[PDB]
Amino acid sequence: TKYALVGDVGGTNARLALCDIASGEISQAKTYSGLDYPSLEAVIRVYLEEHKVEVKDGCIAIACPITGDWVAMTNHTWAFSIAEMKKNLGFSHLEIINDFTAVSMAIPMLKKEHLIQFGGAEPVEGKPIAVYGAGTGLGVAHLVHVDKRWVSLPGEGGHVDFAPNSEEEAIILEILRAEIGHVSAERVLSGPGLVNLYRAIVKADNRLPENLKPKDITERALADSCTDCRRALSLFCVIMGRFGGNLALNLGTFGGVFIAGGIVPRFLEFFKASGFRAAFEDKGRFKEYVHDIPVYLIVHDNPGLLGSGAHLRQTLGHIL
Amino acid sequence: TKYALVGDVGGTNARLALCDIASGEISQAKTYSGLDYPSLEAVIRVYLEEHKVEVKDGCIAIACPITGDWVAMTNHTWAFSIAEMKKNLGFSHLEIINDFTAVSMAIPMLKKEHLIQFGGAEPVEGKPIAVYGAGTGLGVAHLVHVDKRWVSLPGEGGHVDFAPNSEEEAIILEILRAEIGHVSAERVLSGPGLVNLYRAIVKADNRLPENLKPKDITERALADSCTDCRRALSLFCVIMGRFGGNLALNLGTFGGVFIAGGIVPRFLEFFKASGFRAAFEDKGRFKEYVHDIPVYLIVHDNPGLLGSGAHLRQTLGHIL
Repeated sequence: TKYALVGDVGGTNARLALCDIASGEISQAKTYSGLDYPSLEAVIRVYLEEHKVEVKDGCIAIACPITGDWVAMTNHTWAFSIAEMKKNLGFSHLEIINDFTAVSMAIPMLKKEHLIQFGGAEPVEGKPIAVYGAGTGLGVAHLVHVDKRWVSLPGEGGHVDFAPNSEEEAIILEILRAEIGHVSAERVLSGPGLVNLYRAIVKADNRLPENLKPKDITERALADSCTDCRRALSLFCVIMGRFGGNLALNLGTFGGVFIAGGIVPRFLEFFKASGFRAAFEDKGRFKEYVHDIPVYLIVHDNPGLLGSGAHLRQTLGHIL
Repeated sequence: TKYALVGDVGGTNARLALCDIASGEISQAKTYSGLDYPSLEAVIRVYLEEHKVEVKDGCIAIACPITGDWVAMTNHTWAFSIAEMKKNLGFSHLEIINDFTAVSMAIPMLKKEHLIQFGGAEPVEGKPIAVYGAGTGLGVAHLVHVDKRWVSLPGEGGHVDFAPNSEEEAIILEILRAEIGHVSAERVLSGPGLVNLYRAIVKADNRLPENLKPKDITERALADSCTDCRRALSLFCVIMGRFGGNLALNLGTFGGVFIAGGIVPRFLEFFKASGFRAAFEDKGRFKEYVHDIPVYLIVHDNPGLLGSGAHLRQTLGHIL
């Protein structure tokens, strides 16, 4: 006894692993470069050649929208049919889920070492949660507990309208509106978003922005070498907090609000010093509704693999 | 036991009725004036004697947060203990729920004649639902279908940041921010929200407002007798559309987006003629995500009583 395949595929890397069906324990994690292989199926075939456990069931998390049978990646060239791959492999069950789904399903098996708290009291148990993360884009998922079942609630919530909170942010909205049409939260809360803030900040003060990259905004802000970059990073943290407070109000998320890494781990200290938590509770007479809600950065390394395990196991009739 | 008792209690009136347990049909509705009675219990006994009926179960919708055994009614001499009342009546089940929650629970009982559609295709059955409603305040709730049960997910999503999408709207944002601090969606989408919009529009045009009431705003927008009021109402309709579309993205709400009637039915023709649906779909590349998602205005006469019935019938083990 007795293993299923799990997988966390994102950008150009494909990390695969084994999930113990009885326990949900993940082992034998291996990461392949998606640039070396023509498909996900041809990484799984290598992975499964080199472990010699009979696997029948698999759940792979992939950082792209999962709708029908056809899966097309966002930042890599892979695209495949779920049913074909399932048939081509030995497989009885083949679940393909979005990465934020896998992450939200990891959450109830995370322990306190897997979490860094930012304000709030303790979670109320069995109560709804929100996960978001600013990375390549802005992902959001929710999780609710209904009669022993953990039910994930996927969505495209990083694409809701950007909600400015001052004259400055408002000038940034309109600057972005004039280039790009509708301005979503993701336009400002992601890697490419941190660059949008930078450019908009410089354009509002009537200078010309350099062609900077997200790493350069971070690094020049963490250095204090550029006051445009420190303001970009600084507003990002505020915007991020406000947005997380809206998730919390919206779904009554007293189980807690979680941040999946993305770009934040790379500026933890600045993030901890930032106005994030004040922004989270900056809700007028509803400051009290969210005042005690915990926010956690998740710092577990493979919540994706964990979550796929949980999802699969729950699919196969297990109780998590 | 053929009937259960349902109710819908606000600040001045208590409405009571019988819910047929086999079918969920509501009947023999009657409204009582709160000033005429010392307690909800006393209004209940009256109703049951006048109708010469016996029940062992009840569900009452109340216009307050339900967070404990104690129901902190305004009509403060009416505040009561749920356990106390259940025991005083001889009930086997007494459910007490928030009124806006009850409206959300009506939705699976609603017939096409109770609904006015505003764009989109047919609902995907069993997929999530968002509901929101601009009355005295802005209510928001969601529903998810799990294990043949509709589960309601309450929150305070009316109190999230107002998301302006133009310079005119950002100006209204800042005018409001200068008067109170945090400007929520409710501050703009509700009856008082209309007065706020009108005041801010007048100020933005360097003029002085009158002390107008919510009903003056709608009245004069309808009659085309005030450009400020007309503009106030036009912006409400678009902002209402943008807001629903954000709910739809955020929880993947392919079951439908529903608007509870508070103020809208009073300007139904104005609303139909407005930019509502275009603003719901105005989400840049995620237009195609929400294009097929139907919006409906609920026009049932007593969706609180119907939703109270539905909640109770699921609590008793029925599938709606």
